[PDB]
Amino acid sequence: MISSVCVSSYRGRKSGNKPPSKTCLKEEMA
Repeated sequence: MISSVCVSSYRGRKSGNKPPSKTCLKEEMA
């Protein structure tokens, strides 16, 4: 996950996750 601190846990489809094909929808602070 980050800095070798966490692995990943579960896939990326928990009914609400960042999609790889759709990563351009202002996910930052507005």
